[PDB]
Amino acid sequence: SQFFIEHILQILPHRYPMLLVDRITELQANQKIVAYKNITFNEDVFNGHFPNKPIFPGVLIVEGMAQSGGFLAFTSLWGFDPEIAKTKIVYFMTIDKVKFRIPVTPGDRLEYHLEVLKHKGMIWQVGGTAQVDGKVVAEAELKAMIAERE
Amino acid sequence: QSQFFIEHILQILPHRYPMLLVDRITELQANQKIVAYKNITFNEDVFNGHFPNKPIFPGVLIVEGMAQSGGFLAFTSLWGFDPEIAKTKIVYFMTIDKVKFRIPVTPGDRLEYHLEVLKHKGMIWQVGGTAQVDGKVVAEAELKAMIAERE
Amino acid sequence: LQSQFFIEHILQILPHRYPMLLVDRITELQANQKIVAYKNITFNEDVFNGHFPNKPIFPGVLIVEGMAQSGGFLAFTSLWGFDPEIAKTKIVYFMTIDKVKFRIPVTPGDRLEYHLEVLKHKGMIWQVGGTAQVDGKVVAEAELKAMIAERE
Amino acid sequence: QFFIEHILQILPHRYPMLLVDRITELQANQKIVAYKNITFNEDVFNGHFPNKPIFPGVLIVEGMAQSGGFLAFTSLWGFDPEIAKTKIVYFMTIDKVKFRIPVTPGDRLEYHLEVLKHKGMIWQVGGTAQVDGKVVAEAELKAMIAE
Amino acid sequence: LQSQFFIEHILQILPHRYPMLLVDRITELQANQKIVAYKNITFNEDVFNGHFPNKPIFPGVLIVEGMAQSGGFLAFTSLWGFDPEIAKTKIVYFMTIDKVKFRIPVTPGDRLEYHLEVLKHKGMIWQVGGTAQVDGKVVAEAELKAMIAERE
Amino acid sequence: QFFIEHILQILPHRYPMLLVDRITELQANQKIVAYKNITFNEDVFNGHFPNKPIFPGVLIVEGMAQSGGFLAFTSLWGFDPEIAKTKIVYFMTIDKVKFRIPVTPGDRLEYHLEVLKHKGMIWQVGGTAQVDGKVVAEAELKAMIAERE
Ligand SMILES: O=c1cc(-c2ccc(O)cc2)oc2cc(O)cc(O)c12
Ligand SMILES: O=c1cc(-c2ccc(O)cc2)oc2cc(O)cc(O)c12
Ligand SMILES: [Cl-]
Ligand SMILES: [Cl-]
Ligand SMILES: [Cl-]
Ligand SMILES: [Cl-]
Ligand SMILES: [Cl-]
Ligand SMILES: [Cl-]
Repeated sequence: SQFFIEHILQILPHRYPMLLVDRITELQANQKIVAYKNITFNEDVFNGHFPNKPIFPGVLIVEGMAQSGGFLAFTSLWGFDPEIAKTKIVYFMTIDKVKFRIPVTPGDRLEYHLEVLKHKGMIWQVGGTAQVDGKVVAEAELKAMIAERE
Repeated sequence: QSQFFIEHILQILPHRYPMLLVDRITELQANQKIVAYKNITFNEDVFNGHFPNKPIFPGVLIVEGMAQSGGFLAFTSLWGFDPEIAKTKIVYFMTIDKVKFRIPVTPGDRLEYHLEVLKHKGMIWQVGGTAQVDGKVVAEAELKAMIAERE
Repeated sequence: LQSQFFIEHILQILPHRYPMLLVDRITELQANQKIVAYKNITFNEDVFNGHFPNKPIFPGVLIVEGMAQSGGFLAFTSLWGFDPEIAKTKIVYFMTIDKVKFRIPVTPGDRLEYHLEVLKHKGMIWQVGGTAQVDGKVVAEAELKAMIAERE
Repeated sequence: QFFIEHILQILPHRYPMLLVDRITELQANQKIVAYKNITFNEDVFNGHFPNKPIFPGVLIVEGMAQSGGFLAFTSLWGFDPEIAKTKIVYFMTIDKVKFRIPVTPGDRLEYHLEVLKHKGMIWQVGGTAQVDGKVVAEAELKAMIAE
Repeated sequence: LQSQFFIEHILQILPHRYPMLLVDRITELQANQKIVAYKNITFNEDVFNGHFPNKPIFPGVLIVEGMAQSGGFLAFTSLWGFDPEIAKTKIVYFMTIDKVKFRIPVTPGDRLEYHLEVLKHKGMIWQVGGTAQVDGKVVAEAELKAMIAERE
Repeated sequence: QFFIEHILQILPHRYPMLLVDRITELQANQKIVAYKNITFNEDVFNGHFPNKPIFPGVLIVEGMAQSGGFLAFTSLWGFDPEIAKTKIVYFMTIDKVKFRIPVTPGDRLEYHLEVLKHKGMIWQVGGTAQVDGKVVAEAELKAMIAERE
């Protein structure tokens, strides 16, 4: 059900400054994940994107959505297993149908909504939205391959 | 006004990265009250050190963000919303008292600052209040700050 | 309007700064048609601290971002030429991304070359598509639409 | 003296939140004298403040707390890196802090803490931060060592 | 012993890490004789924030450092080959630097290539000299004496 | 005696490449004593080295160069922020560098440079880096002062 930052750190190999999921609030094996990242001015990205106009990069929304899809794929296959997590990679192959509707700024709670669209063998296809305060700010479709870490 | 966004905070507070610790102001009554917040996320540089494998937003930075909330209240109460006057101001801590930390603050928390003015005279502002996550009190603090022209 | 632009020229046109300016040099530029630019990939980038420990891989989403910034440089110089005065009144906004493929991973020591062509443009709305290349091999592909908006 | 390498074996804090450089005096259950060098080459000065570098008062207090923590760790268990690696430090209270003089790059920030009261993992310390023999800050604080 | 080494191999031999690992790839290596390596220069390096604002110049002393790290890689591997287990126990300290000359500024977009050659070696003591080059032009030259020391 | 705020007005260097914190002594055309405080709370120590913080020797030499540049500039033009923005101190050569003692967090890294010779805009300086009386490094440096492009 609920996974906190300690739990996310044991499953995802991502680390600062590229770990872009703070908490998982809903997880349904093989179906869907609801997760989020808090947006704050005290992030390094905002030094350059943009000076005097802080806007969370669209591509990092898509990345945070990828990280949520990967956590869902992994936990669907093995559950919360830190030991197996160390031996796996989720390689993202394609990104499709992404639209940005509302900018994301410091003070926003950026909620990733992702569902499994297609799972066939090692290939996972996941899609959904990013939301701030019940409003769709971004949508994206993503495809990933599960493999062994080397 | 009563709601201020990061663009407005940037125009009033002299603090910048990595020491600007208020993201949004939800309410303020001039000379009286401020409610504001900072989002807590793993994607902050402090967490590299505090602590490895166990991210805990430092208590001293909760106090700092509370102080910055008081200083936004202080400036706008003195001169209103005036970025041109603001640009040459700084803020100094004078005192800190009666602080208690109750609950650890972690990534994914929305850290809400509630400050009330206890006493103010000219540039010297004494504020007290709480920091809250999900309606619970995580920290209490009393502090005195001075607004000063940069020289 | 010249065809080669260096970092000091890019600074004057793009509003992006560290750690989000991901184009180092422009090597080729045809107004309203095409741009070739590149970013040098080095271990000495903060991003590699997290992506990943002991295994530095330049993030795919940042390759796309680099392609966008290349497109936004093309878009702006096409409409205003090299004009830093007017460049300061603008910001680039991502509208859509589609058809992105990640074929080969990008690592420290790579010269990440961005090849973009204008697919459609009207006013501030620019639609570009192309590839990211390392040593003449297609490392990634993407199409994106952007808008140059008044900074307000 | 305990040097940075020894401090790293006892305190769990790391960059950019390790704010003690060297321990010059240690007396078990009594006092500690330690310092941190202040240099322009620290990331905090980018924001505090632009064009006027002033070491944050709250980080003076943090440094004092970390000094207190080192005194707490060692009075409890001595110099034992193995036990230390299990623990972290939690701030419980801060009280009676007064800042008198701004701390700036080029300053040697000296921490003087004595123990006021202690019980189990709970340590109450108080004292001053000093630059060149002058008191720049006073503080009292209570900390807890936790698994 | 190979002649080509990538970032995974450099990380296993050198103890340097961010922001002080200043070699990205080794293109040529001859034991006890020479190394050719490079570092990519990108705007996306923190060093450029302060050297200098609006005028990114790669610090000359960091060109020297990258040359030294290349030399230390050559030194270690000349003696033990590619031995990560032993590298973890050794550290190369530079004792002297001489005849440093800076000829051309190094900027974002540049491929900073280190050409080091062994002038003298007895045991743990190594004297190296050479150049940093960009586009086959010499941007810096230096001589250095290093020491293979214990890490503990 | 110059403080960081004075230093910031003369040197174009900013974070993380301004490596002088205070000027304690300055004789025009003659010498400078200056220092940089060394602390664990510096970004360089993340990689130089993990579990063993050692201030890079090339950065010691950089701090010496910055001190030597400050000496040359103020010798000619004094404390002049306006003229400073129109001038560049460009280092051409470095020679006779020796590293004797490692510099660590907690050290006050003191730079002692004298003018060896000068002719026009070409200035040669040299001296030591010292920690608590001991010589930790020596170096000679030649700089050219030029107009900001
Ligand atoms: O997005 C991910 C990327 C990777 C990854 C790790 C190493 C690579 O060389 C390439 C990709 O591993 C993962 C492992 C996971 O369990 C989950 C992920 O989302 C990822
Ligand atoms: O420090 C500087 C050094 C150089 C430089 C100039 C000539 C060289 O052979 C090597 C380096 O150019 C510069 C140009 C500037 O506009 C500013 C500088 O500080 C520098
Ligand atoms: Cl964007
Ligand atoms: Cl704390
Ligand atoms: Cl990726
Ligand atoms: Cl303060
Ligand atoms: Cl330089
Ligand atoms: Cl060194």
